[PDB]
Amino acid sequence: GILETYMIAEKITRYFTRDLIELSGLLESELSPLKLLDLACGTGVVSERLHEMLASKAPASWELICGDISAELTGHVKRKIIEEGWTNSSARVMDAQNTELATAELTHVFAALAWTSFPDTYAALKDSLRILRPGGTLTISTWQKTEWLGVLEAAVKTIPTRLPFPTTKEFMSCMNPGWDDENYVRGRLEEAGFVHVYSTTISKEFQISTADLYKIAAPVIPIIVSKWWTTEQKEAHEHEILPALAKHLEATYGETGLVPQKWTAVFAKGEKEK
Ligand SMILES: Nc1ncnc2c1ncn2[C@@H]1O[C@H](CSCC[C@H](N)C(=O)O)[C@@H](O)[C@H]1O
Repeated sequence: GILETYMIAEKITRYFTRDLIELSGLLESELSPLKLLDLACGTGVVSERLHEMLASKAPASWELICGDISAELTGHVKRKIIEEGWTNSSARVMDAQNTELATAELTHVFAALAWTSFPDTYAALKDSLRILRPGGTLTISTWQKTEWLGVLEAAVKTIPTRLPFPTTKEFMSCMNPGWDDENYVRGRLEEAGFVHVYSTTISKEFQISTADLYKIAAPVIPIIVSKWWTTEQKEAHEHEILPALAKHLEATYGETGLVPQKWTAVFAKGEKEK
């Protein structure tokens, strides 16, 4: 049912899929037959970009699997496969920590903005390592700075009480700390047995509508409140957050309705030996 909120999110994550595919080396791979996995695919933005960037290639030269833990999202990708006529693509519900795909028969695994969500991140790395063929590549990205958070911070400041609010580091570190750091990420892939691990940081500058920024912040408010507010603060003031965000958005960005944004993700790649 939280499919409607991923529809807003995918407007942003689309800006990060091309660098993921470029980083992976897929467009210059001599591995054959190409067998790709869009792991934790959400609404399938990586799969979208794969079919665009591979448009010149013989459609029989590659196949794609899309997997997500959610059945609503998988079903969305499955309807996309059918509507767009992706005959070489299939979608299935799967757990990234234990995919039940066959050992050593993928050439590339792509996992965009997902690894921080995995409760056992090492188990997901070993599984992806297992399902890759020798010489195959795992390519991932994770958020490091997402600038909607600061717009919400400013909104919360206008609330008539000094209320706690997390910094980017405190927020990003809520689950799986360290994945917002390119050096930590590289070490984790190296410790799992990937070789030729490379890590970097990539920013995108874009504009988002005030309305879209509201819809992004709304599902995250109860999470922020539960972890950084006392229960007394939650019960006295949570109902004030959304009204103040809307008020702050229009007063600050209402002339054009556009919010300039700069988000940064770490990207990383690792290879299975041989
Ligand atoms: N253990 C797990 N196995 C597979 N998918 C998982 C998972 N835990 C969370 N997810 C999925 O990970 C996604 C994170 S959002 C990232 C979505 C997409 N790759 C994009 O770029 O927009 C969500 O769709 C969620 O359903």
